[PDB]
Amino acid sequence: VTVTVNKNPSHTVPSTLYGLMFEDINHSGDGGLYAELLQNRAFQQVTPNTAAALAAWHPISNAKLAVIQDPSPVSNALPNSLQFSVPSGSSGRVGFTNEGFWGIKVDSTWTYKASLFFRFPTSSSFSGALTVGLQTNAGRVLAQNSTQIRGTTTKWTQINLELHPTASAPDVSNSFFVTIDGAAGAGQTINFAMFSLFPPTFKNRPNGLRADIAETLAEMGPSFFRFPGGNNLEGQTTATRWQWNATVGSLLDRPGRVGDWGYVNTDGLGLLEYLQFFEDTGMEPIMAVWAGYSLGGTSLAENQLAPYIQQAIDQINFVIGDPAKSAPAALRASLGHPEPFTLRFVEVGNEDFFAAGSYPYRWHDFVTALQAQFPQIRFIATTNAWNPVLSPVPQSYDVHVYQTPTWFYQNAFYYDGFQRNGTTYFEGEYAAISTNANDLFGTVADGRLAFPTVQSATGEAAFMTGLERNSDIVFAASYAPLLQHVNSTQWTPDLVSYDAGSVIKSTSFFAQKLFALNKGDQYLPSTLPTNGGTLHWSITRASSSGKTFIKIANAGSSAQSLTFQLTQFNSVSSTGTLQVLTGPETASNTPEAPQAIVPKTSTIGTGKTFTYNAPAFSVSVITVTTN
Ligand SMILES: *[C@@H]1O[C@H](CO)[C@@H](O[C@@H]2O[C@H](CO)[C@@H](O[C@@H]3O[C@H](CO[C@H]4O[C@H](CO)[C@@H](O)[C@H](O[C@H]5O[C@H](CO)[C@@H](O)[C@H](O)[C@@H]5O)[C@@H]4O)[C@@H](O)[C@H](O[C@H]4O[C@H](CO)[C@@H](O)[C@H](O)[C@@H]4O)[C@@H]3O)[C@H](O)[C@H]2NC(C)=O)[C@H](O)[C@H]1NC(C)=O
Ligand SMILES: *[C@@H]1O[C@H](CO)[C@@H](O[C@@H]2O[C@H](CO)[C@@H](O[C@@H]3O[C@H](CO)[C@@H](O)[C@H](O[C@H]4O[C@H](CO)[C@@H](O)[C@H](O)[C@@H]4O[C@H]4O[C@H](CO)[C@@H](O)[C@H](O)[C@@H]4O)[C@@H]3O)[C@H](O)[C@H]2NC(C)=O)[C@H](O)[C@H]1NC(C)=O
Ligand SMILES: *[C@@H]1O[C@H](CO)[C@@H](O[C@@H]2O[C@H](CO)[C@@H](O)[C@H](O)[C@H]2NC(C)=O)[C@H](O)[C@H]1NC(C)=O
Ligand SMILES: *[C@@H]1O[C@H](CO)[C@@H](O[C@@H]2O[C@H](CO)[C@@H](O)[C@H](O)[C@H]2NC(C)=O)[C@H](O)[C@H]1NC(C)=O
Repeated sequence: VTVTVNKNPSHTVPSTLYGLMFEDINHSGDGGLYAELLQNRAFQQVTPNTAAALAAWHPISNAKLAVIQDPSPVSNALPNSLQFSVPSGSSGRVGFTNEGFWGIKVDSTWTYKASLFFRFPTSSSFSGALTVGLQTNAGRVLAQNSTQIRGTTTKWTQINLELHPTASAPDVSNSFFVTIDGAAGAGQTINFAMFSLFPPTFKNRPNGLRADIAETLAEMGPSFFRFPGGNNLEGQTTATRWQWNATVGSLLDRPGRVGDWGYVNTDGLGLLEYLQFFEDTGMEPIMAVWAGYSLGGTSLAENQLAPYIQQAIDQINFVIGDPAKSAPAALRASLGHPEPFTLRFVEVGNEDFFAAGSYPYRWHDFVTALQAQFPQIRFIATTNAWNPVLSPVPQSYDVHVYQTPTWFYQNAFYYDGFQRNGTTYFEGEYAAISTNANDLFGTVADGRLAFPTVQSATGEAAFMTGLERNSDIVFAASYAPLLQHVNSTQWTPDLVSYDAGSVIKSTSFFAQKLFALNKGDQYLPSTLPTNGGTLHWSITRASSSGKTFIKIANAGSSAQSLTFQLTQFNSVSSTGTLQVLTGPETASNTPEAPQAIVPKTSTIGTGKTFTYNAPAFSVSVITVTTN
């Protein structure tokens, strides 16, 4: 096919076109991006005196363990404690382990920070060392540190000890441990609370993020980060919704919450940790506020909304307000960040198309209040576009789609026929999830993708060429979900996967990275792809340099050739770069073969006329200079 490139751009490509979508799903927060290594670290939101309350914790030797509603808790936000007892007649190390989130990576080049709170509930004559450390799951110590404690310590007391492993471990089958000498400790009971173990963090931020995952997200070149959900914003009930203020301040004051994916969230990954990560990566937020609906189907009545509207104002003031003018902004300053963070976009709810009978009044009352407080913020509606009809008129809508790979190439013209009437569109969740059009949310045996494939990435890439062509009205787009702990999965496929030690970059991750890192600020019209065809492209240009990015998706099973005609330009470079992602249709990166499918980069001859043979199932980027 001949592709003629117009020398005259038609529109500016928004800085926000490509970004990330985050909620805590598949242990993407706790167990994932958040660097904490201990699972169930503070017994949050579990029932005392049950096996489930002891999840992740195990005795060493003859230790007796129980999670209690402490009569004197470390904080009222953390009402549960681990009650540890050593039987009479004991000797040798006695204590307990935490298995982590399906393991702990033990690396000799890392310093770890361990901490805990303890008290003796009944004063005793105990005198001895409290040892903390890392061990193999077979019981051999890889790192330890200790401090002397006394049974007269009846007040809650924090222990802080660094760890330096004697060796990296051969695998991630390791645990954190706490022990005392069982002879010195025979007959003792100690209450513990608020444990923590951190590795080094991204940008050395206190309470920060896991380095390999954070670096992988930054590798993609995202411009925005949509958070904190997604379904995990909503709660099952009003009482279980995400609340910003429960996520800020000391970990001693963060109660945690049951999220929407079967597990407790610590809320250690809280609003300030999110915002610091944005600052550290150059991303800007698309921040959601809770909007009076939760996933059990209850909408708050209109006459109940006012306190929740104020909570959303408070959330936004934490991000951007002048510290002198509100308590939430003063709080941000008190926590070390007096400057406002960037915030241009706020999303009102999540997927309110499921609660469209109430969204008109919820949207009206939230946005009337929030826009008057923040005239400069753009508010994004979450119902289906234009049905129901909202007041005030939304400036933006968030569109979500989960579909087959084929649907994505077939629907690359989704936005071409939309009106240009001032509305912009955020494709806030999309992914090709299954080959079974009639059971998209089913099992792997019925066509669900366990991991992205070449097929799914290439169909997505064809749809993304349409997002980019239509970027006069499409301002932002993010794949979902972003992250997956391969040992605790609630949804597939996911963009980036990991276990306790390593990261897997999917086929779809490479398509996202190829699009985001090779994106100009000018859109150059070209011959249109066939509407419904397998072969699609989009051309952009960097105004400052003339770097010109030709992105090509062949989402079908046969090779196709393209003859590029750039004769309208004054000059085109004699060489260009080529980046190609391709492989078998159903190939994936997996924990067993994590680099099965990776892009290949080369240099090729170009000029005002050149030809490219696009392999079956490929995503390609050709970069030339034009003027
Ligand atoms: C920018 O441009 C867009 C596109 O033109 C404008 O979008 C239109 O907005 C109006 C509201 O302002 C929508 O009107 C409502 O239409 C429904 C009937 O919907 C059905 O028929 C429509 C054709 O008339 C059709 O477009 C619809 O298709 C959509 O939904 C289906 C799936 O549902 C989907 O398959 C399509 O892809 C579309 O997503 C649909 O089949 C009607 O019932 C409404 O009437 C109620 O509301 C009015 C006003 O309050 C009231 O007077 C009535 O009494 C009644 O209570 C209403 O007329 C129209 O659907 C939108 N079109 C599309 C294509 O989305 C948009 O308004 C522009 N914005 C700006 C800022 O100018
Ligand atoms: C995150 O922030 C949200 C707000 O955005 C917090 O949620 C709000 O929490 C408050 C406090 O729980 C709550 O206000 C109460 O509503 C109660 C239920 O209606 C009222 O009974 C209660 O009034 C009593 O307490 C006030 C002090 O809080 C008094 O000043 C008032 O006179 C009442 O006093 C009676 O009761 C108290 C015991 O509560 C007793 O000591 C007195 O002697 C007297 O008998 C409050 O007004 C809001 O309704 C919540 N709002 C929303 C939107 O959820 C949330 O708790 C924060 N999370 C964290 C972790 O801090
Ligand atoms: C045991 O933990 C303590 C406390 O973290 C470690 O001491 C710190 O060591 C660092 C590195 O030298 C110093 O910068 C701090 O000033 C020390 N703090 C205190 C309170 O002493 C100690 O190194 C650890 N020991 C082992 C064997 O890991
Ligand atoms: C976490 O998931 C990983 C990846 O699936 C598991 O490791 C695989 O385990 C199977 C069965 O033991 C082996 O046949 C594979 O070769 C393993 N793959 C890799 C890449 O190591 C791991 O066992 C899981 N961890 C837990 C604790 O369940």
